[PDB]
Amino acid sequence: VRFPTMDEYTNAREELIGSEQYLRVGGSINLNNKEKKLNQFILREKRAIIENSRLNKTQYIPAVSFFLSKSQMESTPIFKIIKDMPKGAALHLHDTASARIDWIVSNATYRDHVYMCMDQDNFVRLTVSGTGPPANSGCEWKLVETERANSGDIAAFDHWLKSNISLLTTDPLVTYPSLDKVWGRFDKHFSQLRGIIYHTPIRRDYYRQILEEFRSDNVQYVEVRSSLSGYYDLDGTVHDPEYGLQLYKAVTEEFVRTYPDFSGAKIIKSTARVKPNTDIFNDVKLSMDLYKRYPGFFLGFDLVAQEDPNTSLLGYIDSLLYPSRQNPPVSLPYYFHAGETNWQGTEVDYNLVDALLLNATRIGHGFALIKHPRVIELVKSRGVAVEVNPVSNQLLGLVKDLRNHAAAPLLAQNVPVVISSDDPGVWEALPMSHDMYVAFMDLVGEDAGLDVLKQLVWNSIQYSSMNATEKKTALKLLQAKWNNFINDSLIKWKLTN
Amino acid sequence: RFPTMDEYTNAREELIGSEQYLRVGGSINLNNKEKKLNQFILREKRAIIENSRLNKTQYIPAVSFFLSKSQMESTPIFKIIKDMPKGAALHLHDTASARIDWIVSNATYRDHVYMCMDQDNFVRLTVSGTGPPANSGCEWKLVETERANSGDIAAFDHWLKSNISLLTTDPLVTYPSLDKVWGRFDKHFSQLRGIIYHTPIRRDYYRQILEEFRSDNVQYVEVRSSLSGYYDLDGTVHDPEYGLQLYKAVTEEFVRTYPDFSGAKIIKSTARVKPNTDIFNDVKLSMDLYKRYPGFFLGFDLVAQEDPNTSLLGYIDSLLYPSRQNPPVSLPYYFHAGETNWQGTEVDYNLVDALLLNATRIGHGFALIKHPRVIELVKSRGVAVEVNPVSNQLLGLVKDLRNHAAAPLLAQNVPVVISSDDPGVWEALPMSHDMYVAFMDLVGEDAGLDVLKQLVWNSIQYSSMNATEKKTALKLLQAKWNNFINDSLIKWKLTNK
Ligand SMILES: OC[C@H]1O[C@@H](n2cnc3c2N=CNC[C@H]3O)C[C@@H]1O
Ligand SMILES: OC[C@H]1O[C@@H](n2cnc3c2N=CNC[C@H]3O)C[C@@H]1O
Ligand SMILES: *[C@@H]1O[C@H](CO)[C@@H](O)[C@H](O)[C@H]1NC(C)=O
Ligand SMILES: *[C@@H]1O[C@H](CO)[C@@H](O)[C@H](O)[C@H]1NC(C)=O
Ligand SMILES: *[C@@H]1O[C@H](CO)[C@@H](O)[C@H](O)[C@H]1NC(C)=O
Ligand SMILES: *[C@@H]1O[C@H](CO)[C@@H](O)[C@H](O)[C@H]1NC(C)=O
Ligand SMILES: *[C@@H]1O[C@H](CO)[C@@H](O)[C@H](O)[C@H]1NC(C)=O
Ligand SMILES: *[C@@H]1O[C@H](CO)[C@@H](O)[C@H](O)[C@H]1NC(C)=O
Ligand SMILES: *[C@@H]1O[C@H](CO)[C@@H](O)[C@H](O)[C@H]1NC(C)=O
Ligand SMILES: *[C@@H]1O[C@H](CO)[C@@H](O)[C@H](O)[C@H]1NC(C)=O
Ligand SMILES: [Zn+2]
Ligand SMILES: [Zn+2]
Repeated sequence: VRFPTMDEYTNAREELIGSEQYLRVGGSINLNNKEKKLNQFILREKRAIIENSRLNKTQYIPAVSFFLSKSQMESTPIFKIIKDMPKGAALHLHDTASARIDWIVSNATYRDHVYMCMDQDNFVRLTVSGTGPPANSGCEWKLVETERANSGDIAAFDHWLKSNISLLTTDPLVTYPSLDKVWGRFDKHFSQLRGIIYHTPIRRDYYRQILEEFRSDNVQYVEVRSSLSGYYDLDGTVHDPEYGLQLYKAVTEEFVRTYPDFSGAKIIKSTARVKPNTDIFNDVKLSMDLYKRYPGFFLGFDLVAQEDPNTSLLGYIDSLLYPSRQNPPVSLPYYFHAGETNWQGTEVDYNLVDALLLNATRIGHGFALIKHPRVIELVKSRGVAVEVNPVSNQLLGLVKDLRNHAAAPLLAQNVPVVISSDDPGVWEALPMSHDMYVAFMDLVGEDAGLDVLKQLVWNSIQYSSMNATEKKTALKLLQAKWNNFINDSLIKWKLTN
Repeated sequence: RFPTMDEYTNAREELIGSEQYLRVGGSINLNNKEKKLNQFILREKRAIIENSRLNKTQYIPAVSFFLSKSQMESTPIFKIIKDMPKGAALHLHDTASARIDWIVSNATYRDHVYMCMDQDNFVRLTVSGTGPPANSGCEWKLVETERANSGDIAAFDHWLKSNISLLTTDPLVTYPSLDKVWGRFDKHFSQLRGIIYHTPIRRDYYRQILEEFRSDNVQYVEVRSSLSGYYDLDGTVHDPEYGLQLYKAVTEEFVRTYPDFSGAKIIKSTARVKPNTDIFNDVKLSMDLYKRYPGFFLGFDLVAQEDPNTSLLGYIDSLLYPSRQNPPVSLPYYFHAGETNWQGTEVDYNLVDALLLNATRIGHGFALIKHPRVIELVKSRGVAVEVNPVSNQLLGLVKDLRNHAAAPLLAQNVPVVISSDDPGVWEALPMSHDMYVAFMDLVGEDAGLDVLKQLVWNSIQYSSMNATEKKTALKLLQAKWNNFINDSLIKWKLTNK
């Protein structure tokens, strides 16, 4: 008889469950006594919310649309703890989508020579023109200063601007109830801001706001996708990508010199995957040059924009292989968005295969990865971190209930993962705290606590592209931040005995 | 590494080919006729996927069954799957596996059938041969009278159907949460409980299960049944052994009539809301029926909603009782387990106990992909997972069926059988709708006839037939399969490649 007694049964059961706990993300962490006190409180809070949903038969709010869950999570102890927690790094961000829309309204649209119009789809668009109103090509441009002053209600005018630009004004899952409907709205958001946010002094100040906001959410380091290209002055001068990179380099240096508690930033060049291969070839050659001449600030290349209907990595393969085929070879690093799809066995999810054959340093999203066991092997063996952006994946149509997020089985296998926010400005998320909350509450289990948070945070520095000296310094800084957070949390939540 | 495109293509195809060989059906070698049919299926599959992807419209096979049912039935892939022999349906409930239309057109035209509207405004049906039923909570009326007085009998019969089916409206819209749709699902069983437990109706309904499944080219079924409490017009209530004997006689006569049909076996089910002392008695009952009806009575299962009710651990001394006897008794178990979006809770840990208790198959296993060690045990022991895709969508585990958690199981060749669960409740066919959505949503664009053939063979090879019965059933299946291949080549004009 295998289990003659309860003790024989529970011994076997606990060993099996415990063996899976050791295998998941953070499973090898041993919390010290202070960490255990905070962990016990977190786990009591997590069990309370889950058991109420389960036994009282009501929806699990951490997993519903961010439009509904945002205000609810923010009043809770687990959220407040994650808010205070050092996040380490945000490794997957876009430079025109990572600061507050409120700043675009309150700062950028109060500058001289800013114009607005309503397009044929009934969305506001903003731009800058130093030579009077722009040509009225399908849009009647009006000076924002004049429109605001004549609105009859300035605060309502500014609120309307924000409401017309944000994807969280209504619930995207209701208003745009399909992948291509919500991607139409997402694409529209960037068209709305494209004019104003590519004006050079506004772009410079918006990037600085990214750094300020991320530091304020206790993020010490960022790596940012940027097109780098087309920043324009009041007189119409258009700058080249190298200038855009130098501009970001100077903003970053000033910021780190001001704030020694912040590790810094590095940049990935991005190009939209709607362009012809001749354009991508030029951008790959550009990236080769910037990688050689700006090492340790310029990281490499990525292809962005909607993955399902547009060009595959294989569609660009001659350009993407070109650096490795040079004599001598040049190893241009790649950070491909890849597998951001519900499709299986198609050209889209097979981008994951090409991303690994091209030696990607990290993979963006990887939502389809759990359907690809041989790709998982390569991701684990090579230490290619998957950048998991849970709010983005829900709002942009990959999943509804976040407990169905395809990264949960990756985390259970200890696939290397970093959490990031992607485009937090677009849908009014915080730099990291909202995404870290949904990952913690939806993508791991009821009995997964502070060890999971600690591992994800450390992962974001370990799988950053900092060099050895930078990374050693950043990890010492993170450890100091972590110790302060543990001590502060015990006092705040009255857990010291 | 890739000086030319040939070397790049070879590594790409090696990796992709490795995954195709690993997944369900990857080792099958199709003969030349099967290859012709496979080529047409794959051409059809790519055409629908490419249209959704490139023309940016929703992928109908993956939307609510309420929307997709009428759309899929006109397509060649569905028609091929309809003609295809399915082998076996291994996960079925005996009060939910024949048409509601038969309940209306046959059962409610029998003498002594009564109806009432309950406090939630749903029709309930029952039989009373000893006067009208007592008006406890609702006012019972003779259906014969209500129908004759309706002034539109067609509309009256259609109203009965509409008031009982869960597909009258889209359950994802009308009952938009787990516990709302489970409320509706529970209500369905209450609506029919009285009438479907009347012995002659219960006998004839079970016969209709076999007729309908045979008509959908299913040759064998294993069915969950409570067995107990069938009642006569004079009020006699029968015991579980009588119920089992009734089904056995129906099955034997059905197989006599239709030698092209392999037959049926029965699993005793009990709802997991009862006290442990009652489950103990049902285990003892099952031990006795297993001993005295070997080869017709299979074992035991716990059913009803998994999340808010009793866990397997909550019954563990009852479930361990057979193994603890002197000499031990191995009562086979078929647990519904892991039918949940929860992780790290008592609900998904039912999967651990199902393995420790030596379950022969696991029902649903939706949470299994979150449990890497349980996956390896399921694979090494050959414990088939009964995957019920329409059920899991309608009953609230997933919205887009491409996020179904069995897709990553199939990609690793976890042993899986497709079944329909409760096809009569929501107007599905015995197997063809579930096999279509499995084929279109749970495997990839490049997965063809080999996946279908493997799933069909799996349903016999992981059935509870003994080895001799399996050989006989596979001979019959092979003959059906060969006829299906030849017929399909003629029907779809494929004979000349
Ligand atoms: O100007 C920014 C560019 O980046 C795209 N972009 C911004 N966020 C994402 C993008 N692209 C792909 N996947 C979804 C998400 O991760 C939009 C635009 O082309
Ligand atoms: O009388 C039939 C019983 O079976 C349950 N039942 C029927 N179908 C299912 C059930 N239980 C659990 N999971 C969903 C699905 O697989 C309902 C009722 O208690
Ligand atoms: C269910 O809700 C009630 C209040 O409505 C509360 O008393 C009880 O604790 C809840 N149960 C759980 C397990 O949260
Ligand atoms: C906008 O930001 C700039 C740069 O930080 C600052 O100088 C300017 O005063 C701001 N505008 C307003 C209205 O605060
Ligand atoms: C944007 O503003 C216009 C004009 O007020 C309004 O009609 C439209 O609904 C708004 N769109 C969104 C998405 O808020
Ligand atoms: C990828 O990296 C491997 C290991 O360093 C190297 O040998 C190979 O040439 C690289 N391939 C490409 C295409 O860059
Ligand atoms: C998209 O639709 C058009 C007709 O509207 C059709 O001709 C075309 O082939 C479709 N594209 C695909 C890839 O199916
Ligand atoms: C109902 O089924 C029974 C048994 O199969 C049959 O005798 C009877 O004719 C049927 N009733 C109707 C109305 O078809
Ligand atoms: C059932 O019938 C009643 C009475 O006609 C009707 O009001 C109710 O909406 C129906 N319910 C469903 C779920 O169809
Ligand atoms: C499970 O099966 C194994 C192998 O047949 C057997 O040794 C063991 O006793 C069984 N365990 C239980 C709990 O029935
Ligand atoms: Zn992105
Ligand atoms: Zn079931």
